[PDB]
Amino acid sequence: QLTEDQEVVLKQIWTHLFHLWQVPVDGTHIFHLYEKGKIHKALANLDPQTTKKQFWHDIKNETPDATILKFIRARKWNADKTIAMLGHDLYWRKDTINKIINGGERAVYENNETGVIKNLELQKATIQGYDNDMRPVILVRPRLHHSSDQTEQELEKFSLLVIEQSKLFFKENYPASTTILFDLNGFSMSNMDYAPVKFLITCFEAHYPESLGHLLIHKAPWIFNPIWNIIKNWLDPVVASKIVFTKNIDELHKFIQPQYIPRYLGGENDNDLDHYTPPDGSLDVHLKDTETRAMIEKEREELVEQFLTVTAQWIEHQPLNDPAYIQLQEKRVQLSTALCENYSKLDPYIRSRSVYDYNGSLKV
Repeated sequence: QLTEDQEVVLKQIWTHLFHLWQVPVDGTHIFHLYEKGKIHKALANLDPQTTKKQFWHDIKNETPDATILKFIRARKWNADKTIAMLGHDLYWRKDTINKIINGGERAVYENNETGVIKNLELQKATIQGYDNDMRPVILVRPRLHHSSDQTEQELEKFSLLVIEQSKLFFKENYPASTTILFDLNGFSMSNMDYAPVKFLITCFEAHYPESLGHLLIHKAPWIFNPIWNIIKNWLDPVVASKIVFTKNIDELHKFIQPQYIPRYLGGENDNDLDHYTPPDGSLDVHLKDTETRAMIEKEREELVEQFLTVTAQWIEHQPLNDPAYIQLQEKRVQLSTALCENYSKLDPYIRSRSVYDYNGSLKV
């Protein structure tokens, strides 16, 4: 639950986005020297109409407020630094990421993206279940990593597909973050590629704020000690404080239940980590249903329109805590619930099914 002071910051961020998008709003009462209608320097070179549409297509299974609050909390409730971070994210993201997740593995395979395919087939990073708090778990096995198997751009695209798949596993009323299990058993100098580590730190700290729950480094060999003594100094202190070194199955149980821990680590998850089954396309039957997709997209446009105008009313309303303000706050919750429900309706019509849709682990 947001305090009064925190709700002011939330309203300020929406106001900046609204001025960029040319959504009518007056933020005078809740303010950077605020000048009504002027676009924040962090946003001054984004296209109003393009970014307005792109933002709402990236919105899938998380509420609009929750999406923004991850940037706000990352920047410690500083509105000017939050809006800078959001602006850089919108410039970087555009429609690239939405295309990756909607295209899924099938698009990668159809386009002969050899390096991305190799990483999928190696199961170098896979979603293996849920942690004790219902966060998705990504199992990463660096012993499978060789610089020669992919370009850096291909490794980047692969990593982004994986994190976007993990977001689809987020459970309502549970932490919207991911637990990472880096299994270091078998790590060798053959695997010592610092380029991807610098990219993951740099790019994921900037573009997936407040997305990390626990980062487990499991059975690190002695040869990893001098490598960790380099890498650790590159980390944001908050990210560093989420890292735990585990040595055995009992230590993993503090974070993940046995049904989800792979059998080879001492768990009961018998997923085949040695042979990959790419999506065969049999669940993509609805992608061709233009008529139904168009209906759901029009319902979405109407919900977004109402969310925008109600949020603008809520930004301006004075005083707080009267019956009309309560009703506005509740209407924003109801519209957010409806947008989430609408995304669940839309998903089969726009996103090609991942391996996790076929194996029963993912239900959106």
